[PDB]
Amino acid sequence: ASNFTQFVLVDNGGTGDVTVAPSNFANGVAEWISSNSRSQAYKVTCSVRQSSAQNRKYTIKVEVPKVATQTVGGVELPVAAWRSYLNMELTIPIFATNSDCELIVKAMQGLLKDGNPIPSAIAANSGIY
Amino acid sequence: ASNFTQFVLVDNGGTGDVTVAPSNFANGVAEWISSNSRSQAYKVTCSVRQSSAQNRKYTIKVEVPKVATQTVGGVELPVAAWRSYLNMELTIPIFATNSDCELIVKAMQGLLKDGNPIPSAIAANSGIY
Amino acid sequence: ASNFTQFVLVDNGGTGDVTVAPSNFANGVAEWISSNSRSQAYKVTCSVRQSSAQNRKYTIKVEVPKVATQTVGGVELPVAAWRSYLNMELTIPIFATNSDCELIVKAMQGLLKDGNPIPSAIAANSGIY
Amino acid sequence: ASNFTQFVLVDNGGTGDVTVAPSNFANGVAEWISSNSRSQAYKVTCSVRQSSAQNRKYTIKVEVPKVATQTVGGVELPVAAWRSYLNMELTIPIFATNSDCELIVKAMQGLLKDGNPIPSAIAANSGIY
Amino acid sequence: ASNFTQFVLVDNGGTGDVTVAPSNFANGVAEWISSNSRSQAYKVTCSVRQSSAQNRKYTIKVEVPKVATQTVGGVELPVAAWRSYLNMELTIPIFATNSDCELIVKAMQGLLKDGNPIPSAIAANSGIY
Amino acid sequence: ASNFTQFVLVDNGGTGDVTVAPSNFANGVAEWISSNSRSQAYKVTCSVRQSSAQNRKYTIKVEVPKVATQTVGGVELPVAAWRSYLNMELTIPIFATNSDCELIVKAMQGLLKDGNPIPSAIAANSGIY
Repeated sequence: ASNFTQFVLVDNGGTGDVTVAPSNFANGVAEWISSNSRSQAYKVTCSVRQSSAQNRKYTIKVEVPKVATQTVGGVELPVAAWRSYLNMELTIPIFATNSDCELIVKAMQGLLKDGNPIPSAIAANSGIY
Repeated sequence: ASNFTQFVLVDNGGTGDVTVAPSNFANGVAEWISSNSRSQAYKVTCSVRQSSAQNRKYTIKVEVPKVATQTVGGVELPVAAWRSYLNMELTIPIFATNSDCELIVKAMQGLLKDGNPIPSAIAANSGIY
Repeated sequence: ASNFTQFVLVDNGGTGDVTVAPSNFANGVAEWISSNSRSQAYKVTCSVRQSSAQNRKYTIKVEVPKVATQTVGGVELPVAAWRSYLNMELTIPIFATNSDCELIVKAMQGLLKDGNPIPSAIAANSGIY
Repeated sequence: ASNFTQFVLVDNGGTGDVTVAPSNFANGVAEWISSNSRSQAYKVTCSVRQSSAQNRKYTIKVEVPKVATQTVGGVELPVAAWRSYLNMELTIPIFATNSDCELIVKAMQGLLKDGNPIPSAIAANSGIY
Repeated sequence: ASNFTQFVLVDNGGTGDVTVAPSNFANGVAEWISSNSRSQAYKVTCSVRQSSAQNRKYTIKVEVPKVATQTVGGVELPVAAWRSYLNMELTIPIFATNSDCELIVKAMQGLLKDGNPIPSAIAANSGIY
Repeated sequence: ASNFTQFVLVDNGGTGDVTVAPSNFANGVAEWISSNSRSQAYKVTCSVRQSSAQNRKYTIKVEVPKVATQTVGGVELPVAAWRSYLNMELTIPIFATNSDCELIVKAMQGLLKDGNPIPSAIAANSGIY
């Protein structure tokens, strides 16, 4: 066990799956990037710090690039036309059991399950109503 | 559409599921709450605004009760020993089409799929190693 | 479910019932007015805010108009000769269960039930003695 | 008349009713209390004065105990975690006849009838949505 | 009950219809936006406020994009080549009953009815002649 | 050929219809006024001008009178008790073809179509909720 492993970030059903792999842990920040140039890569980072005396805080970030090829100076360079940024902070009391922590993980994945309100809004460029 | 409905936040497989239902919409912030006192409820909120000239941000917040040794309906203090707080900000460029937003949603749910490192670190009360 | 619905404010037994309907929610204040001109309408507003860290506070207001027709500049305008103002604030601890909250609602309606002391005093232009 | 009598504040239909009885009249403020310690009692007070040259105000206050997980007769601290406070001010113009005051009472009890939005938001621990 | 919902802004047949869906209601400004890239989206907003003691004033705004692709340096972005901007202010005295408001609405839709002088001048890049 | 003609501003059935007929076209402002006393008349004006190098801007204005009789000193005059004032500005870039103008017109009439949120909020003295 070492949980610092590769995983598939975007499952496009076997074909065109975006999978991300361990790439750095300098300064206590675990980083995973996809197999692209650093200019076009998906990136995921994660770090935990004991924020208060009684809390721990996980900070997770995801960058999703829209790839493009730009001509700069008559030369074509692999580029990301824009990136989208997910940025999440989770603060957990030190008194939380592993069963308590599993509840948090289940709530977070239920939140984004296909068909529930929030994933639907995002995917439609809509708000909730 | 009409996104604002009840949904299952924690799926404990049929029995013991936690459903969260619409409870407030003041200021266009959709709130969903579970059937509990506000001090012990699972609570979810979501809102969207154009954050900059080039971006929109979804702000999503979740609060999850510490359940081990909970006294249902009891007055449990300090509040911070008994609650976890999730805070997600998703910044999406105004150029993103719906297909782009679909992919962002898939990246978000891939991050948290069971077995992948971030959910299993959280659930095991751990960092990355 | 959306609890923002129309309701009858004054039940004059089917005939001359004053009924009030959703009319605004700007700034998180739910407003209902009766079907009159805005100068002669009954108005009801309601808003909830988390006042303290451990409290929530509901602020409910009702305006009851005494309608009249006034001649201003030789022209007759629909007007309210005076309005009566009910103004109530309810502060509930976050530790209150839904069964605890039902008790509050039952106490508030018992307070104003026909024949109990306070409704009798108001209706008679009397104090309590 | 003689308004100042006992009445049923919470009608749980015969069995489990909460009756509140006259308990103080210092300064012409009628107080009614239930049969409990003053820290756990249902308490009601009511007074009336001419607030301005044109108006009278009834000030009515209710305190309701948090009952889930209550220890009867116990010392429960903090007081604020265990109590809800209602505060109503009714301003009625000096022109209002008794019929007018009857209607104001009906508006007040319509606001709180079961099924109408404000009582059902409160009881469900919710805002308007 | 809610009027903050999705609706058809352009019935352009029953297929190329443009629909606008609720997006944000911050600060008393209801905003609706069509789907896909916000950069090419139609936008409608509406807000009502008591402009004077006697008047309420609605401000309604609509933006109609000309859809296009910007290509700069080989990078293509979905953009609006330009937008037409409708902006309208409707002032209504508080003495208007609901029937007077219906008439104001019929005047507005008569003004723009198909075949009448103003809609057909606009539709033809033309003035009055 | 002429579009400066009489037209129906309110089809209020096929009988109480309000028709507005050309009155004056001085200084590039087309004005139409309904018949009988100018004091109780509906008024519509429209003017188009090149607001910028790239834009033409239509200004359309409508006034809806509440008909009434002023009686002062025993002398009665037909007056408008008050007027609602619609004022709209539509900016269209010179690149719009006639088809783009038709679409702008369909957006305008969709906005005010019967049953959609803005016309029905106005019609009911209401905001968005």
